[PDB]
Amino acid sequence: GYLTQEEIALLLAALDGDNKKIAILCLSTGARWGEAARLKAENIIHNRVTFVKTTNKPRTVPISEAVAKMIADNKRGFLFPDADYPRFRRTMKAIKPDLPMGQATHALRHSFATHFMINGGSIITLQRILGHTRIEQTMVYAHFAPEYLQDAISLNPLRGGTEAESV
Amino acid sequence: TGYLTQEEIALLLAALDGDNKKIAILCLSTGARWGEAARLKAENIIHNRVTFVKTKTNKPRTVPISEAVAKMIADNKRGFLFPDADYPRFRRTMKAIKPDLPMGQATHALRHSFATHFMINGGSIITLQRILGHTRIEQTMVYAHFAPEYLQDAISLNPLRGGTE
Repeated sequence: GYLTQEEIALLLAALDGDNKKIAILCLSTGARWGEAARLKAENIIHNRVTFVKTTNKPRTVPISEAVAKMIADNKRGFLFPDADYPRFRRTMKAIKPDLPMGQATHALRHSFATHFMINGGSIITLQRILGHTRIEQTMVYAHFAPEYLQDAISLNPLRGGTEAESV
Repeated sequence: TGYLTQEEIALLLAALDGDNKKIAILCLSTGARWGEAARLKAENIIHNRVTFVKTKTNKPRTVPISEAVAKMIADNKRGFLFPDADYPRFRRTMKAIKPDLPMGQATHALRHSFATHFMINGGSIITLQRILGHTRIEQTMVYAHFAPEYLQDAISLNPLRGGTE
């Protein structure tokens, strides 16, 4: 379950305030709703978001200057004091009627991860980004990665030929 | 895991000859283990695609090869592709070239080489798993640390493409 590009457009158009800012951050980083919602300005360092320890290990995810500007400038302490999750959830559910109960906190994370793989991302990198302790956790997104078996030709150490010359 | 560098591959192919050299090229092209490459028959090579059948611990899979590789290995239109393979000589030659090769691993050194260079060259570890016939990605992850490091992929590849849309 994830939001298509069309659904993302509809969602960001129907959200407002800190809710829309949190959505943008989750779609940009794979954050769960909760860890996005409790972000503080001191957790943004040189356009890199730290999700501090909870129960999860700390991890860091880069964001663009544009996103950092939107969510953090001229703000101190908690970035999103006017977060409104039930309102977010109702809007989400209007956009995605087949969303299972309670998964509104993770849909945007699933959207991040799914599009990351569709777009050509590495499952290894996604694991680190999501904070998964095991690759098996991340493999739920693996079927979204295109498999081009002719990579065996172009990427092999002979570049698809029969010859290798020395220095 | 011990793999051959590009230089070592060049030394190896120059030192090998005949069917051994052909098998080495095929392993370097497909990730094949020595054994499954050496027992290939004409029927396993159809229109530039090599089929490696199911074994005790690896999946069946079909791996594409270039016309040039196909032309090199498809002389025999019937029976074994490489009837004059000589694993002991191949193994000796490999060990002289790569003296720190762990015992027993001459059968897999070219597979490790394929896989390692595949990842260095930007290959998807998920496609590699399929090519090698690994049942679990955990087996393929031994090559993961060779993947190129892109510290900003979360920006470039998220559905907003780094924007606020």
